[PDB]
Amino acid sequence: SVIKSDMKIKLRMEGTVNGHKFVIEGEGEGKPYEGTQTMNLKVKEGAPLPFAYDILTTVFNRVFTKYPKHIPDYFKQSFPEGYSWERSMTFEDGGICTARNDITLEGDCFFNEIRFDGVNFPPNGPVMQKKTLKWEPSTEKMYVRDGVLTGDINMALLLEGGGHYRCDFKTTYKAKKGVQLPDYHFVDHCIEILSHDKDYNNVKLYEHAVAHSGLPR
Amino acid sequence: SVIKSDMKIKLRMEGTVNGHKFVIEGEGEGKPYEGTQTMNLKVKEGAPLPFAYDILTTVFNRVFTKYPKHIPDYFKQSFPEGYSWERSMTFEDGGICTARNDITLEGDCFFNEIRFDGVNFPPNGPVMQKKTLKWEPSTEKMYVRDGVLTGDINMALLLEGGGHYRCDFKTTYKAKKGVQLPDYHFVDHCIEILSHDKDYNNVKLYEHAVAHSGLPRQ
Amino acid sequence: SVIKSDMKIKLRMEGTVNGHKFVIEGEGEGKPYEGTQTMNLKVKEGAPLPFAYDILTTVFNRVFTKYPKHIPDYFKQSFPEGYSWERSMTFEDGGICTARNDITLEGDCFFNEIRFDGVNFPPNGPVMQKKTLKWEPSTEKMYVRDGVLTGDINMALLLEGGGHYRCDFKTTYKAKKGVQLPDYHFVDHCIEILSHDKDYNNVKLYEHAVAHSGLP
Amino acid sequence: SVIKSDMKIKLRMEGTVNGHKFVIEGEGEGKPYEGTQTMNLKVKEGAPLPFAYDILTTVFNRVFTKYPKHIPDYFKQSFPEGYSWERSMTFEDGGICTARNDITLEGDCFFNEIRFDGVNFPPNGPVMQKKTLKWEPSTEKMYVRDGVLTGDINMALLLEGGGHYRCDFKTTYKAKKGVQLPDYHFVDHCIEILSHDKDYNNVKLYEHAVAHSGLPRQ
Repeated sequence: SVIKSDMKIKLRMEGTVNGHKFVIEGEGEGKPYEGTQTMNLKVKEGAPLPFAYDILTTVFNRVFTKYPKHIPDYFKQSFPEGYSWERSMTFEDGGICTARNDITLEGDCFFNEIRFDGVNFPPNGPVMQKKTLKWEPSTEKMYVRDGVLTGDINMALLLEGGGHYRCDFKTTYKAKKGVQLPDYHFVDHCIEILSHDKDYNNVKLYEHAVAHSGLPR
Repeated sequence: SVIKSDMKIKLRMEGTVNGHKFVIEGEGEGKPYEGTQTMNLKVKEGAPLPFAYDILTTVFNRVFTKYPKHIPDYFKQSFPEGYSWERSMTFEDGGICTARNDITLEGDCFFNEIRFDGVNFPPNGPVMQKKTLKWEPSTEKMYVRDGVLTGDINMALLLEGGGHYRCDFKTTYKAKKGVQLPDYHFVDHCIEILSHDKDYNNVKLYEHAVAHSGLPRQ
Repeated sequence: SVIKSDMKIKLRMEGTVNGHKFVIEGEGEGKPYEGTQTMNLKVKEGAPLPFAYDILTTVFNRVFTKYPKHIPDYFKQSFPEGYSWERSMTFEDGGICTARNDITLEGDCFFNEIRFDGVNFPPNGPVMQKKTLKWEPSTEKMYVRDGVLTGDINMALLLEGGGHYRCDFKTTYKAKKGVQLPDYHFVDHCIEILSHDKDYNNVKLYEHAVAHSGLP
Repeated sequence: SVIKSDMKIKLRMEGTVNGHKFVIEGEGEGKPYEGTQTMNLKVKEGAPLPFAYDILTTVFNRVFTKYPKHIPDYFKQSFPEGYSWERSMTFEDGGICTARNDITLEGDCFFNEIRFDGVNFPPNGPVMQKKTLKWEPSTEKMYVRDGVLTGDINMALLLEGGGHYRCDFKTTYKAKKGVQLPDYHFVDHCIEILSHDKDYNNVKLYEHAVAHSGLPRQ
C-alpha cells in the first residue's frame, strides 16, 4: 500500500569474485503486483569484469512477485520498514558465492545495499571462461524454518556449446517487523539480460516472478 | 502407441533402511496421457516398518506425466523397450537413500523391479521416529547430460508440529533405445497417500504429474 | 578378550552399480592390535565388473585398527556381540554409493554380510571408464553423535593421467551392546590392491589403520 | 630464504555475518619452519560481535607449517612475490562462509588483506547463540586440481552440551609466480584461543601445523 502499481529501484553492489573487486550501480523500475521489473546496470569499478556477468543477475527483490490472494505476501507486507535477505549459491564445480541485500523504501523507490563474494571458481570453468548464455527459468520452494522465510532453488545456466551448469540457491528472507508468514509455496522465475555491451559495462536486465501453490491433487 | 489411455502397474520393491530389511508389492492403474496413477501397496516382509513410509512413495514412473506436444516425452518414446532410472535422495540431516527401478511393459502392464537402500538416518530424526505427514508438491528440473535425462528436485516432507524436512533428489533416466531428447523443462508433481492402515502395511497411493516449460518472459 | 593377535575374515558382498548386479566373496586374515589385514576376493556373479573395483575396496572392519590405550576402542569392545556399520560415499561428480556391513564373530573368524549400491555414475566418468589407480591415504574424523559413533573422511582416487577424483564418506558404526564412547579422534588409513587379474575377478587387498588424537 | 626463522604478522579483516558488519585488526609473530604462530586480535568496528568468534579464527597463512624436505612447500616457495587463498566453509546446518586472504611480505612482516562473509546461520544455531568451545584438531587433504593447489578439511566445533558442529572447508591457494607443485599430502592443524575478554573484542590466538605424507604403503 506504500507499495504502488509502479515503483522505482536504485542499487549499489560491491563485491569480489576470485579476488577481483568491483562496484555496479543500478537504476530501474517495476510493477510489484505484476511481478515484473527492468533495470539498467553500470560497472563503476573493476571493468572489464573477468567472470560471467550471469552469476550477478539474480542478486540485482521478491517485492516484484505476483502473489495470489490466498498466499501471504511476506515481501509486500514487510514495507514500509523493509527486509533483508542473505543467499548462498553453491555451483556444481565448487564455486561458492555469498550475497546479501538490505532493502529500504524512500518515497516510491527501493534502495538496495548489496554485497557479493565468489570463491573457488575453477580457472577453466564456465564462470571464469565466460561460457554462460542465460539462467533457465526456475521454481523456488518457499518455506518457514525457525520463523525465517527460506527459499531453495535448483538453478541452471545454459552454456555455449549446449549443456547446463547447475547451481543450488538457498536464500533467507527477514522482515524488519512482524508479518503474516506464508505456508509452503512456490515462486516461478524468468530472468533475462535484454541487452548489454561487449564487456557488460552496461546491461539492461528483466525479471518476471509469480507465486503459486503447485499442482493440485 | 503401445502406451494406451489406461494402463496397469505391477511392482516389487526390496530394500533396507538403517539395516531394516523389507519387501513391498504393489498393483495399480493409471492414465499415462493425464499424468495420474493410483496403486495399492502391501508390505510382504519386514512389517511393521520401523521408519517413515513417506521416504518410499516417490520410488513407487514418469510415463505417468502429462507431456505437452512441444516437449519431447522421453518416457513414452522409450516403450516398448522401456527404461530404467536411478536416484539419490540426500536428506538435510545426513540420511542418504539410493533407489532404482527397471521398468518393462508386457501387454497393458508396466512391471517395476525396484531396489531401495537408506543409510545414516539419525535414530531420533523424523524418518526413524515416523514424524512425517506428506511430501509437499514439487517441481523437478529436467535436463540432458551425457546423452540421458537428469531430474533434480528440492523435495520437502511436512512434519508433525508444522516444520519441513528437506531432501534433494537427483534422478538419472535411461531409455533402452534412442529417443528425441528434450530441452531443459519442468515436471510438477503432487503425491498423496490416499489411505493407509495404522502401520502402513496397506497403503493406497496417488500421483499427478504435468510437464511444462516454466514461466515465460510475458 | 575374544579379539586375538591373529584372526580370520570371511565376507560376502552383494550389490548393484549403475544397474549391474554382482556378488563377491572374500577370505583373509589380519592382526587387530597391529591394525593390518589382507583379503583374497573372488567375483562370484556379475563378472566382468563394468566399473572401477576401487569403489568397493573400503567396504571390504575398524577392528583392524591400532588403538592407543588413551582412546577407547569402540570396535574391539563391541565383541563378542559384534557391530554393524552403514556408509554413504558422495563422489564429486554425483555418483552416490550406500554400503553396509553386519559383522559377527564365530570362533577366531569375523563374518561380514555386505550390501553395496551405486547410482548416478556418469557414463564417461572415471568409475564407469575404470580410470582409477588407487585411494590416497586418508585421515578419518571419529566423533559420537546420537550416542552413535560417526566417521567422516575426505577420500580421493588417483586417476590415470594424474588428477584426483574426490569422494566424501560418512560412516555410522553401531555396537550391538553398550560400549565405552571415545572422544573426538582420528584414524589414519592406507588401503592397497596388492595384486589382481585382468578384470579384477581375483583381488588381493591390504589395509593398515592407526588411531590417534592429532597434533598436540 | 626471505622466509626467516622468526617473522611478524599484521592483518585486517573486514566482513559481514548475518548482516552484521565488522573490522578486526591483528598483530602477531611466528616460526615458519616450526609451523607455529601467535596473534593478538582486536575488534575495531562492530563490537560486540553477535556470533561465535571461532568461525573467524582459521581465517586469521600456510607459510606457518612445518614442511618436511620430501614435500615441496608451495607456501614458502611463493615468497617474496607471495600468494592468495580463497575458502568456502560449508556448515552442516546451512551456514556458509566465504573468505579470502591476499598475503604480502614487507621486510620480516607478512601483511594479510582479509574479507569474510557469512550467510544463512540459523538464529538459534550454535554460531548465532555463541555455543562453540573450540575447533578440534584436523587433517587437511592437499592436492592439485587443474593447476590450483586445493585443501579439503572435515572440521568440527566442539559444542556446549558435548556434541560437535561439522564444517567442510575447501581452500584454493594461488602463488603470484610459478612454484614447484607438491603431490597429494596432508597438513595436521591445531588452533586454539589462548585467552579472550568477555565479548571477544580482544583475543590471543595460536596455531600449530605440520605437513606429512600419511600412513606409508606396503
